[PDB]
Amino acid sequence: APVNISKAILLGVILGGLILFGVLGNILVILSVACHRHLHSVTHYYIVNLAVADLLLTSTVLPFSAIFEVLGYWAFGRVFCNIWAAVDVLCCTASIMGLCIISIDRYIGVSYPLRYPTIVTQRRGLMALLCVWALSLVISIGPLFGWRQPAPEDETICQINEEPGYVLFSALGSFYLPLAIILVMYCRVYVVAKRELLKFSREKKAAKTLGIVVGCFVLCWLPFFLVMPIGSFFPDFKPSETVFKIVFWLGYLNSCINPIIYPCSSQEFKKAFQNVL
Ligand SMILES: C[C@H](Cc1cc2c(c(C(N)=O)c1)N(CCCO)CC2)NCCOc1ccccc1OCC(F)(F)F
Repeated sequence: APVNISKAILLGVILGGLILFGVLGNILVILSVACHRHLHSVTHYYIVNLAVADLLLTSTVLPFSAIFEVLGYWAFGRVFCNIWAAVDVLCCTASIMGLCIISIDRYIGVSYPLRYPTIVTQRRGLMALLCVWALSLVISIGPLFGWRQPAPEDETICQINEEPGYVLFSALGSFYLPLAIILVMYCRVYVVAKRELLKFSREKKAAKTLGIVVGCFVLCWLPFFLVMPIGSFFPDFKPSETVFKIVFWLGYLNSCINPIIYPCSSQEFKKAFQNVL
């Protein structure tokens, strides 16, 4: 079923423009931190980590996914699809884990604004960063490696694991369990901010910025992680393919958007972006 080139050209151009916007935003978010030595810290390094996760999503996953969508079939080989799926599942996991370890950074930095640089330093936060990378890698490849469904005969048919056994714990350990550690850390941050100086004000401003980021991420991803398990349990209530398309693309455009939040929310990042431009 060769889709008309003219009809799908609009979709292809839209997806390409979104991917380029996300990529440029992600390089900008990293370049602002790197060039400016007035804007480096454990939380800023974690923001750069999230930017790198978005870069991995938008430089190795999006282009291929958009090509697959517009074409409608997987031109490349089986091994290439297997690596692409693993890269996707691990980059999303890396982004969410970065979020959940930014949720602890901004809980420590709000509960103890003055003693904060003592609990976490450039040597202690990096251990957590590497640990979360390792955890994301093992919880991403593991489900794929451990619970792969049999390889399809056709090279142009390569879709996600329909088996509930995988999807259940993959989603749970990739989104829901990391999401609990975010919703509890930010609940504590909010209650602390309400009940509760210059350092405290800066910490609360950074907490609010990262809270906007976390909210956007969670709201955008929740449709997919709520529909796919529901479809797994409830095959009778699986939505239309359009629903799947829109939810996946929302889960991607969230990473595409992520860069915009920093300039619009935090004035410091706004100056950094202006200087870099
Ligand atoms: C799931 C998705 C991959 C994907 C799948 C399919 C596409 C596309 C596309 N738009 O190119 C992308 N289709 C295109 C239409 C064909 O004609 C048909 C099917 N990656 C997002 C992120 O996934 C997880 C990231 C982290 C944890 C769980 C995830 O869930 C995977 C699941 F198996 F659990 F659902």
